[PDB]
Amino acid sequence: QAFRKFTKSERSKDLIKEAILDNDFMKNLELSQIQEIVDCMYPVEYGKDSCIIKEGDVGSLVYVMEDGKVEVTKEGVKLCTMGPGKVFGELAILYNCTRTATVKTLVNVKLWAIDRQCFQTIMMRTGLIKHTEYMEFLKSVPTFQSLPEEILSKLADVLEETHYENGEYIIRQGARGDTFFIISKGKVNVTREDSPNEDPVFLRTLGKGDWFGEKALQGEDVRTANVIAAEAVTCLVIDRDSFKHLIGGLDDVSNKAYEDAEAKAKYEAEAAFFANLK
Amino acid sequence: QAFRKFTKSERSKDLIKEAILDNDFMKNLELSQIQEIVDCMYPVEYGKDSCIIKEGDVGSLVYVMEDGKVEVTKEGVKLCTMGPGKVFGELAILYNCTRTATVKTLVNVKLWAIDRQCFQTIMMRTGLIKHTEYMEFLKSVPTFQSLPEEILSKLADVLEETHYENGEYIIRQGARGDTFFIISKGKVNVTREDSPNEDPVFLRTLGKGDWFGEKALQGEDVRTANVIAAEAVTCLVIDRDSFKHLIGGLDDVSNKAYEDAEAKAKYEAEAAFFANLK
Ligand SMILES: Nc1ncnc2c1ncn2[C@@H]1O[C@@H]2COP(=O)(O)O[C@H]2[C@H]1O
Ligand SMILES: Nc1ncnc2c1ncn2[C@@H]1O[C@@H]2COP(=O)(O)O[C@H]2[C@H]1O
Repeated sequence: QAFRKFTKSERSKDLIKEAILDNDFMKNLELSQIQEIVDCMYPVEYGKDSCIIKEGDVGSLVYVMEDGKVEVTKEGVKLCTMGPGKVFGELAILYNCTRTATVKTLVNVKLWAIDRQCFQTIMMRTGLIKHTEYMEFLKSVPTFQSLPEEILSKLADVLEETHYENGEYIIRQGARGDTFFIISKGKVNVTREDSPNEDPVFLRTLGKGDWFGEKALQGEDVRTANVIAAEAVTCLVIDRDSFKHLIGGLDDVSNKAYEDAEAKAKYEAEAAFFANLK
Repeated sequence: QAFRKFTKSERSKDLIKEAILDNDFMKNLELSQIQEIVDCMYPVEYGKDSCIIKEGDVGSLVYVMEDGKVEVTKEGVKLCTMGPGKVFGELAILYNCTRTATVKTLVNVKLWAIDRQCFQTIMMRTGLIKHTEYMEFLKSVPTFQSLPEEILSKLADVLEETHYENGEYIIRQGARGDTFFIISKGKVNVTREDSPNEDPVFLRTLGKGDWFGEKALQGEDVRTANVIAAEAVTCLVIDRDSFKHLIGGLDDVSNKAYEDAEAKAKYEAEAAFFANLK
């Protein structure tokens, strides 16, 4: 399914969009999401001296002022007035829907609104978009393309995107590591120092699609070589424990697979029975 | 189940017994079973020359007379009388057919009754009772005591109790067996015909708790030795195909099958990951 779009003027569309990009909470949303919210919102008007949001209320609507002026007050304390181009009523959505302040109108106003559902949903599409971009990325790299679909997709739901600047060491020869890295952007150099005062030896170079620190996923072990960024570098990463988890979460028994075990079992039970006798 | 006890006169309580002991379908019940029957029976004094059961009726009650006389007529043809004893009306309940005869009284009677359900239950209690006995018996033999509870209980639902007499061949060498025997009473001698026209060689004696003929459960076609009862013998018996059917449906076998399956899945998945790197 999908949501009911309310076709509006480009003027209003642009306005709604600026107000969002100007809101502490929503300025982070992905374009696709912002355009969605922009299309979901419908017009709402309130007369002068009308209470729109009352603190304590359990609310669902998020608004965008288009015209008029409102006044925000909390526990009786006037906080500010707001005019066109401002978002309000978005905060309750991340406090279990309990309004944190009162919003009364000073003149007749014209708002653009969206309900809790269209809102909470749209917001939710954040993890989905990530998974997509990640999946898209993983499937562009030969090695990870070959991986079965269950892990590849479950890997994409927990991976974190950490960053590095030219010159920073990502991992060092001799450290107690537990993080696996997949280069999504940049390039790095791997070096290892022979043993004593032997200047660091250059081993290989990795870049987009390459990876390193695999061993950390297979129990406690010290790194065999250093890995330093050789320019701006981005890495999708996952720590050992989280991995062990992902793996121990591959709840995917195949139809025929359960059948074969369904068989293996019977055989054993019978043989086990006769065993117990003589 | 827990039913109601219509406490009658000690005279009457000891009156029904005889009537029950006189029935082909009830002269086998356990002391307890009878006790109950006598207990849930309730007084149903009827009028003189009154009717009770009509051929074609759908049964629901079973009775035993106490102080009356009736005519178990039928096609109008007085097919006999019946005094304060003989149990009647049971036949319809057991075959669930339709009243066969058409009883009618001959004077102010004083018969007793019990509904289709209290009777139905008490009767079938023979099954649960034997299960228990069988269950108890197996648990008192170490080699079967160690078996899981599901197997012992399924086993008690199918095992049959059979008897032989001093000197009888239970198993004859070279025959085709389909049964496995567990000795619950007596002793047996196991001999083996070594070569033709030769004195069968003694192998061993088995007693309460021991067992013989397991091979048959594995499909062995021909028995390799004679098994002669050395005195009165009672055995619990089960046939190959019933055994194999039993085993194959154990819930403790499917649960251990799925787990073994989900564990291979998690393993296979991990190795697939590290096999993909290099
Ligand atoms: N200073 C402020 N304190 C609290 N809420 C404010 C303030 N300025 C604007 N608001 C808005 O007022 C809204 C009242 O309801 P919400 O808690 O849903 O969301 C709140 C914000 O969007
Ligand atoms: N000779 C008889 N033939 C048939 N039923 C009889 C006879 N004598 C007694 N009865 C009882 O009368 C009952 C009539 O109905 P039912 O078939 O339920 O069960 C029958 C027996 O319990």
